[PDB]
Amino acid sequence: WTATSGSCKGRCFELQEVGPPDCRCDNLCKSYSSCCHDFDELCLKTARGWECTKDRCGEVRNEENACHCSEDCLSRGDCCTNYQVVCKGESHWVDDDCEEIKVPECPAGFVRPPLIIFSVDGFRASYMKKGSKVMPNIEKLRSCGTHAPYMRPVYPTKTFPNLYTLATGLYPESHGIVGNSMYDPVFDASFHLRGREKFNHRWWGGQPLWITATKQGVRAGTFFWSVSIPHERRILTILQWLSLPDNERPSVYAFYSEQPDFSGHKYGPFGPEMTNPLREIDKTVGQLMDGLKQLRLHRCVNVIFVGDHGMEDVTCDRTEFLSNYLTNVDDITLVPGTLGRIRAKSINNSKYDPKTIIAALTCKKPDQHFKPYMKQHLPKRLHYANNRRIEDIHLLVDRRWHVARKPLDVYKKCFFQGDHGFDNKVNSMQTVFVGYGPTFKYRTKVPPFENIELYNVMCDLLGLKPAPNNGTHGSLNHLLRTNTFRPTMPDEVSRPNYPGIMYLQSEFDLGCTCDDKVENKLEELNKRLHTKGSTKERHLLYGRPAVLYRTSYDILYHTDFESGYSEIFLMPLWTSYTISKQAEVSSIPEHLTNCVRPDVRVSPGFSQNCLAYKNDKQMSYGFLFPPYLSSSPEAKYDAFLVTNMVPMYPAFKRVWAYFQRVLVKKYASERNGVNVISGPIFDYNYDGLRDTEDEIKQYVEGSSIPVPTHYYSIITSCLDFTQPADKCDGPLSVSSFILPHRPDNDESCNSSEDESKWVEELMKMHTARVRDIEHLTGLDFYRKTSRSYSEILTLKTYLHTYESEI
Ligand SMILES: *[C@@H]1O[C@H](CO)[C@@H](O[C@@H]2O[C@H](CO)[C@@H](O[C@@H]3O[C@H](CO[C@H]4O[C@H](CO)[C@@H](O)[C@H](O[C@H]5O[C@H](CO)[C@@H](O)[C@H](O)[C@@H]5O[C@H]5O[C@H](CO)[C@@H](O)[C@H](O)[C@@H]5O)[C@@H]4O)[C@@H](O)[C@H](O[C@H]4O[C@H](CO)[C@@H](O)[C@H](O)[C@@H]4O[C@H]4O[C@H](CO)[C@@H](O)[C@H](O)[C@@H]4O)[C@@H]3O)[C@H](O)[C@H]2NC(C)=O)[C@H](O)[C@H]1NC(C)=O
Ligand SMILES: O=C(c1ccc2[nH]nnc2c1)N1C[C@@H]2[C@H](C1)[C@H]1CN(C(=O)c3ccc(C4CC4)c(OCC4CC4)n3)C[C@@H]21
Ligand SMILES: [Ca+2]
Ligand SMILES: [Cl-]
Ligand SMILES: [K+]
Ligand code: NA
Ligand SMILES: [Zn+2]
Repeated sequence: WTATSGSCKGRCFELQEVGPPDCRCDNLCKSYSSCCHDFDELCLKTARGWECTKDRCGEVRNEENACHCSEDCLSRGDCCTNYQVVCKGESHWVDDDCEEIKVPECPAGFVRPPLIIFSVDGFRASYMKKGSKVMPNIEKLRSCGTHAPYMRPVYPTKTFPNLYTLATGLYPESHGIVGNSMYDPVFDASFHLRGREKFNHRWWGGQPLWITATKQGVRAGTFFWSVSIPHERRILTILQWLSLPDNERPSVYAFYSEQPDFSGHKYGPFGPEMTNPLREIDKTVGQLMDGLKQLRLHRCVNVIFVGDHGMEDVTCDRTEFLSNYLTNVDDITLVPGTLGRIRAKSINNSKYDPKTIIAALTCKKPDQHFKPYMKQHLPKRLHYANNRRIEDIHLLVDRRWHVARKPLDVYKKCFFQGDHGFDNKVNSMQTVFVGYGPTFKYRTKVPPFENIELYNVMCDLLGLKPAPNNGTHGSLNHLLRTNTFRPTMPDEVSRPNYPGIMYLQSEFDLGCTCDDKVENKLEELNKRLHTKGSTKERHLLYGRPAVLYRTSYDILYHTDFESGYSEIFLMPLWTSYTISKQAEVSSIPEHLTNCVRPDVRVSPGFSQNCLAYKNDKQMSYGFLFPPYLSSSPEAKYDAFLVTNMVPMYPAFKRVWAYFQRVLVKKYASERNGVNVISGPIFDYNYDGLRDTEDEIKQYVEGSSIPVPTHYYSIITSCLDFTQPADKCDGPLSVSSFILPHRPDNDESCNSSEDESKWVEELMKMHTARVRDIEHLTGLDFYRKTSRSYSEILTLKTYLHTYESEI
């Protein structure tokens, strides 16, 4: 109940929220059905439209007008945005040459350049090029300010998850808005688009920019606008707030456009009907920049023009029906469309089985346009698992398709020709970023980056300390002229041991054998040099990774590779080796097929044993540094040390063997040498973070050998591929992956074929940032390079996506 009998007289678009039952006058009252009776009359004037005309100049102030062309309007803060153009001979902002903004040029009383966030729903990245003719205001911001070719959204590439990711710097799994539609089993409550539950605070985790600002004494405009408030009125309101007295004036503002998403759903991303919504957005931008110029703020305010996600061609005839796969179709609840999430219709049903649902959905039709995953098996780069609101069963839908439960859902729920929500590496889902103002750089293009990074930068723009988030603070410093945040490397927590030869062969009882008993100070001084690190500058190019947690581990040197060996997990945390373009691949000699060798530097008690592998009928083993890439027959023996071994399912060994035998050499050939860092990952609670030893759910049978959930590699070379990886003078180039360590290859529908038909496609799907691997391992890489730390942070956030040119 609201006793809506008060008045908005003098309170239009008030910044403090009045509590029930007094009536409201803020930009959200409509959406709560809580505005005072006179809100429309006083606060939503429309008379005479939004533009001054010649005849209105110098007019006598008529307070009924939507905006004003009277002489007093500049000082009252409420001229039409084109007032000075029509009545005072001025030019439109878009018509002025751009001139570098070297310092903020603000009116007296401004303590800091304000930030305006201009957010556009469904603004696909290629609109910047393809629509450039009809968007001159936006094209000016883009070419005069700082821009990226595109910005990567978060998964799912839906509206609320992405807007709230922009506001918080957090993955949806952490902020809690995990889709446009959700069920929370703990609340026993549902979040929907239409309806009131979505207004309850309990859905919204983390700490959005407006709250960060408020707690630190920086005032915020209210970010959200009722849909029926027209764009012109939104702009006029922001401009009025900017004329408030110093003590009352917010420093951060948000504008939101429902376009072009709204039309894109109806007409497809490039429908001929899309030109007009793009014109109209541009016109709104022009109105803002003209209004800023009138207020002498166009060289003071930082403006961010940012999208939430793109838009793909999607139609009713491209829908897959779960009723074509499942017999039990009425025992499930599906969240449908461009992604799928499945749960049981009823908790009172114990005949519900996720494993049989998954099997019934796996590789059932030749051209099948979705793939089922248990959420913990989704690509780690999606970070889409660690929330009770994300259903255990997930379907990744092919770009251009929908999944639905039954055909009746699609005709009794074609209309739409566009949609979004697909995998966040899909080109059609990419969106835009432009920054313009004194704090951004002048005429600068920066590489594509992820929307999770923006919250830190928005904090930097406003002098705020960001709340803990998933951005990597400093990785976007290269967007900024000043206000950079100067990050430092984290301190190493554990220092390694450097064990020498400490054990005799016969102290080991590991059940391992090797045919290695074949026998010269020329070559014997040499191998001692190798074991003390004589070739370490070749194989460890960026310094050893730092261990950022308390643990016990040993550095182990070898001719061809160096490792950080964990006495706790009984295997390396990392193995580092360099493969030059000229390197040669060899086979495992016949006599050495099953060879495993005790490491005389490492105690029996801190070693794996071969017997456990013999007895564990499911589990086999592989090696981190591959025997195939040994520099010589004698160096090959090192690759068979028990300290280079790691547990692998035979099914996974097919993937791993192909990567090590075929793909490493191919990368070295194409990139002019590569440095490789590989290792295990343990993330049994699927939280994106390194497991402690007490979290491991699986061991090699009869042993303390923990089974990794994933294996990673980080493959680095010189960005200037004319320089070899081991002699690079400048910036680096990286690609990485986090392969799920699975007992089957059900994920790959073509896995019955030769590895050359399916393995690389699997690896591509599991591409990762170095930063994702850092979180999963508690390691910190690239500690010793010639590069600046901010540049290294940018490199660590890089994702190699394998999509073609945008
Ligand atoms: C991306 O960035 C984010 C943000 O930095 C990273 O997330 C952080 O990770 C931390 C480690 O997992 C986590 O720290 C824990 O916080 C617990 C207190 O949590 C509350 O307070 C914070 C701070 O204000 C708040 O943000 C939290 O909000 C969560 O929950 C609410 C409601 O439940 C949601 O609205 C909100 O969206 C958010 O949800 C997300 O996080 C939670 C985990 O907290 C998930 O469960 C959700 O799915 C969702 O993803 C909370 O309101 C604190 O209690 C923890 O301490 C335990 O463990 C430590 C070990 O150091 C130990 O000292 C304690 O004893 C304690 O153990 C006890 O509890 C155990 C579990 O109940 C039990 O087993 C034991 O026996 C003990 O009784 C811990 O410090 C931090 O909260 C989140 N922050 C956020 C915002 O999510 C994220 O990791 C990054 N991702 C990547 C890949 O890097
Ligand atoms: O009709 C829709 C809609 C639109 C497109 C769709 N495609 N598929 N289904 C769809 C449903 N919607 C979603 C919401 C609401 C109603 C609109 C207004 N809005 C905010 O007002 C806001 C909501 C949430 C946030 C963030 C999450 C708090 C925000 O922040 C903007 C600043 C961060 C830049 N603004 C975002 C849109
Ligand atoms: Ca974990
Ligand atoms: Cl959703
Ligand atoms: K075995
Ligand atoms: Na398969
Ligand atoms: Zn949409």
